[PDB]
Amino acid sequence: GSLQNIFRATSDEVRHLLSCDRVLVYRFNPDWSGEFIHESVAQMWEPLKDLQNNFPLWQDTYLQENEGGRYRNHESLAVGDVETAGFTDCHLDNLRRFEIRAFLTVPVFVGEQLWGLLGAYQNGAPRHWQAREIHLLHQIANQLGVAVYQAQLLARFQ
Amino acid sequence: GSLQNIFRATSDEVRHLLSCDRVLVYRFNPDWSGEFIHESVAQMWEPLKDLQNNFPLWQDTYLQENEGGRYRNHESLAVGDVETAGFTDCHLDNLRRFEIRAFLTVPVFVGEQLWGLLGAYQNGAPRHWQAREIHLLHQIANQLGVAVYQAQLLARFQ
Ligand SMILES: *[C@H](C)[C@H]1/C(=C/c2[nH]c(/C=C3N=C(/C=C4\NC(=O)C(CC)=C4C)C(C)=C\3CCC(=O)O)c(CCC(=O)O)c2C)NC(=O)[C@@H]1C
Ligand SMILES: *[C@H](C)[C@H]1/C(=C/c2[nH]c(/C=C3N=C(/C=C4\NC(=O)C(CC)=C4C)C(C)=C\3CCC(=O)O)c(CCC(=O)O)c2C)NC(=O)[C@@H]1C
Repeated sequence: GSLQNIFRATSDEVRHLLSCDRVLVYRFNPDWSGEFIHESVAQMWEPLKDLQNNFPLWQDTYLQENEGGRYRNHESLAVGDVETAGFTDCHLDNLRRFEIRAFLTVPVFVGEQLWGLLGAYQNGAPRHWQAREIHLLHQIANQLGVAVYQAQLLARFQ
Repeated sequence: GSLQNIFRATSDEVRHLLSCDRVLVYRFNPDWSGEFIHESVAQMWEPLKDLQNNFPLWQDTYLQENEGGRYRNHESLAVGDVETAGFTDCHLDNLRRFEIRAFLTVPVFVGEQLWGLLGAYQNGAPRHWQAREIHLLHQIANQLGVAVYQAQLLARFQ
């Protein structure tokens, strides 16, 4: 619950600061598949989280094959319009499925590890992401990873 | 000053908890030489820090050649009596110079990086370091590294 509070605080903060439509926290599994573990979403949009607090699966073969991809280097990806990005069909279909028109996705490092990703999404319109927003999100994610690691340090020692 | 407060808090905490004679924070330079940047020492012992707040040089060729040595793996070294440890003369002479009879030295990780070391020292007598003290110091150091990284995140972004 203490972790969910941290995810909720960060995700709502992002959504508030960037005035995006949806924020997602995605956590990598050991095999580099991953799970959504938090969503902040404006009420006008169908939420990804169902009433059991389950999420849908995004089975991203590319992240998994590349063991986190660019995010291993602490890089982000900002895409203003998914429909003009030249993506592979299976990837675009998931973007469409999750009502992602434009996204800014940054890595979450927990100590030395690429623990997950933090995504900010625009749902109804493309969005030209500014350099400052990319830099800000990256900082928010670093802060989130520190919060996560701090919580782990306290939760499991004494 | 905000960093010195963190070093002072941690170092005094260690010295208090382990009832050792001296605690040192050592920070690695880019070339894996290093500098002492804080000491907590019981009043009975000559301090390493002079009145200018300068420290003496410990020019450890082995740490430097091995780019941090065992500490890169997050390992510690606990030595109960330096005089029976089989050390190389140049290393033993520095131990003697700094009035180190027994030491417990752990790595300080700042995010993904081996930033430095945290050392607890007994000055006047050997000391059998217990597994629990090794495990505790390791945790204190992880916490210190998190504090350091958090301070860096806040100091240099906005
Ligand atoms: C095809 C069978 C499947 C597929 C392929 C695929 N993915 C990518 C690139 C990425 N996939 C993602 C994943 C996410 N973005 C997010 O916002 C979230 C939630 C936080 C996830 C899980 C990301 C970020 C990228 C860019 C990665 C990078 O290192 O640059 C590719 C490469 C680009 C392309 O489309 O050609 C491919 C082929 N993804 C699926 O979902 C399919 C089922
Ligand atoms: C010889 C010219 C010089 C030298 C050699 C040397 N050092 C080591 C091993 C270590 N040196 C240290 C350093 C410290 N211990 C501390 O508590 C602090 C302050 C925080 C420092 C800087 C450490 C921890 C080790 C163990 C490292 C590891 O990876 O295990 C060796 C190897 C062991 C040996 O003595 O044979 C050698 C040869 N050190 C000097 O100071 C000389 C000038």
